[PDB]
Amino acid sequence: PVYMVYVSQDRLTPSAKHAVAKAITDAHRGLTGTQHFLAQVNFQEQPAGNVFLGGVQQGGDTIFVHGLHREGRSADLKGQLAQRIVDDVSVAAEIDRKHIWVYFGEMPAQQMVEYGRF
Amino acid sequence: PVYMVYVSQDRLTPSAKHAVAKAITDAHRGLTGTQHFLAQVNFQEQPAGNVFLGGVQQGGDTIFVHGLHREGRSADLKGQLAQRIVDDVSVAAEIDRKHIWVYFGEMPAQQMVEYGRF
Amino acid sequence: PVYMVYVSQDRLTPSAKHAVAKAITDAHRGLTGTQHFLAQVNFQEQPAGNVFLGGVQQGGDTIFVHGLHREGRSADLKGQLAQRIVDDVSVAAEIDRKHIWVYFGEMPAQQMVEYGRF
Repeated sequence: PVYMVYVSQDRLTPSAKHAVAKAITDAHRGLTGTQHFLAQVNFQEQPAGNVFLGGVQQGGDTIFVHGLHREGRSADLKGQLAQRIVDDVSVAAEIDRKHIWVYFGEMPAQQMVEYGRF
Repeated sequence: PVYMVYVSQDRLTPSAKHAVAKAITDAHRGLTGTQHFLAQVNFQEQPAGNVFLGGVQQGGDTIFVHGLHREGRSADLKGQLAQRIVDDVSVAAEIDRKHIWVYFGEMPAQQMVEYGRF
Repeated sequence: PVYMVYVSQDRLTPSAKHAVAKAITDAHRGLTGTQHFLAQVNFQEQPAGNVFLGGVQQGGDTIFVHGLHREGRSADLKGQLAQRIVDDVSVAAEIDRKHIWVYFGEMPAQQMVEYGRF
């Protein structure tokens, strides 16, 4: 899978980025059984002030995780995975989980290429 | 919902970013009935020259809005919402709406976490 | 369609960005029959060190192509298109295709606006 993680510049130090990537990657392996190296976490940083909630400009605390997954998992499993990402990123980023948004999009495996192969 | 708004650096001043966020957020509330604070607008800025149309490098005017929505709305309603975003962002960004692209992706509610809850 | 291309800053020169955009755009026209000017390629650059694979921080070689398409094409056609993007971006970016990931998401045409029209 690919987890696009949208954060404000300077909110996550390199150590914190590694910790957040580990939290997400461990949650995905542990709950779905997929191998480690298949989980990409891709941080997309923007300057603070680019996030609006209800039209109101925010500081730099929002973390939006957009997970791009293969179709075929149960709703219960996807909910457990989203909840684990919230809990574990809250620990890893030392952040109130009110700041964490997680959306999963799914795709047929036949239109997903990882490491240059299907 | 989350609206990822892809723009070129310097095309939108902070005032214009606030106006565009307000246009999108107001359109989403008004047409779907969802509450204000649930609408995130997340601006993703890149240097001018990173956008190609038909292989041709563009200036800094393209605005691509990628809305990430819960499934369950009618095609007519989604079309009205997309059209309103085009019209209202055209006003808010003082931009020819030939420059505005809007795509909506949808997801089951059970795999969407906002503010740390489902 | 819109192809969001996630790369590390400095991996692609402007010439290489043009070559990669041409590879993707030509593959989409040639295989699907859509017109040239309808294909947007939008490069999203981030500093090297923002990509993790299996929790391990990478250099600047990963290229993730997220294609946003209209629904309605066959699985075989989508697979041929993904494979062509891998091959042709490998040539255009002078890069081992082990570094190239390609995911396609699809949407009803009625919720896709390009150039300010449906």
